[PDB]
Amino acid sequence: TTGLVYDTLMLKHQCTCGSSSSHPEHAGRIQSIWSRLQETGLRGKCECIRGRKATLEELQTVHSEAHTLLYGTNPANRQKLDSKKLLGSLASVFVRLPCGGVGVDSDTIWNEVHSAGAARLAVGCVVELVFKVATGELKNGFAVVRPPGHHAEESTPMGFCYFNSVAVAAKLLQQRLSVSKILIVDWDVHHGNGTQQAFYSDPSVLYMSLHRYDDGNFFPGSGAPDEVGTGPGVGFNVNMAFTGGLDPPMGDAEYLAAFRTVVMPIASEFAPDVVLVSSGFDAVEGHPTPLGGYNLSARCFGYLTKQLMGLAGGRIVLALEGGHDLTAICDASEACVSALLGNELDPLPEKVLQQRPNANAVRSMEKVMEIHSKYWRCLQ
Ligand SMILES: O=C(NO)[C@]1(F)[C@H](c2ccccc2)[C@H]1c1ccc(-c2ncc(F)cn2)cc1
Ligand code: NA
Ligand SMILES: [Zn+2]
Ligand SMILES: [Zn+2]
Repeated sequence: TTGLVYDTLMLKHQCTCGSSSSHPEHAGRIQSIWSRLQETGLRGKCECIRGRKATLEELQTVHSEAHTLLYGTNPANRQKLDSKKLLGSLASVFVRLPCGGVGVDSDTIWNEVHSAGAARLAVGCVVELVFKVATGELKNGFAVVRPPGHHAEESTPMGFCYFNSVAVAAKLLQQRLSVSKILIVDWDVHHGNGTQQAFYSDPSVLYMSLHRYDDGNFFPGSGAPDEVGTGPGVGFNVNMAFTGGLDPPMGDAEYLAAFRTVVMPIASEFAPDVVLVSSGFDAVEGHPTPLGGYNLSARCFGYLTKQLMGLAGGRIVLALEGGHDLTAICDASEACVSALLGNELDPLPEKVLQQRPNANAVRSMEKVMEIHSKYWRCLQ
């Protein structure tokens, strides 16, 4: 049976200015996905679990103690709990934003009453779901959560992220069940800079990212194809970095190709016990630059899910990251759950199945395959 998780206290992460219309990562996002799964009957066919807030201890598997105190507590307990006096002056952190609200940098918001609780709830939800899949309690699942995580570095918050939920889920799986091999696939359009960092030296976790890279001119700017890992982790960080811009913009045929020639042969060789997916939906059409630029169809994500379900005995869990256009994220989310339930998938266009991938995608896929041919039997 297939699990879902969702909680309305994540709807309170909102800017103090009062109008969410100044901010792309908005409460409406998870809210609309949720009703789409309800009215299409997909939700009623899933186990809906009670999520919780993550502990500071759990958060500290990935993030510094300082960072966890800062972004994980309300003002009163922040001071009470910081007995080590790790934090400096809050005046050094908070900025005012153009919209009139309080920020942490030039565009990441902070609600001193609600953001800490919502962020820990995002991590806690994903953890619970993941642990249910790893222990045989469920087959698979989808985490409908916010704020997002994959940009959240050890002690630095960016791109509307504060705590890398997926990275935390992974560490706990290692620490508390000793899961020997985990795959993290990240298909959000942006590189998952945080996740890469959290496992760069760790060969028990394979991080595979499909993103728009463009000579590092696209947010966050990280994730180049030769960033292959360090130490024992060499080979176990794979950046399927697309380049050459929108000439043309990348689509279903380019991604399906990437999956066939790059992602799945490495995934299969690696042979993991649990697949985790940073499931962002900004690669779907309707996401103008810098938000996206690509022209994938929400349907395609159903098919990508189904390829990954073939790995790890079916032990797969997906967790929301980016995605903005409501129709786009709602269509894509429906596709993913639908695949996860074992349903027959809404078909792809005949033109798309027959299309050869554009030149820039082939140039991009070649670079990767030459770089990683050193580390994997399947590409040599
Ligand atoms: O998709 C994302 N991450 O995977 C984002 F970071 C954030 C987003 C998340 C969810 C909904 C809507 C948006 C979008 C994003 C993309 C680019 C920037 C950015 N920031 C600074 C800059 F100079 C250029 N681009 C910021 C946020
Ligand atoms: Na990515
Ligand atoms: Zn604001
Ligand atoms: Zn994104």
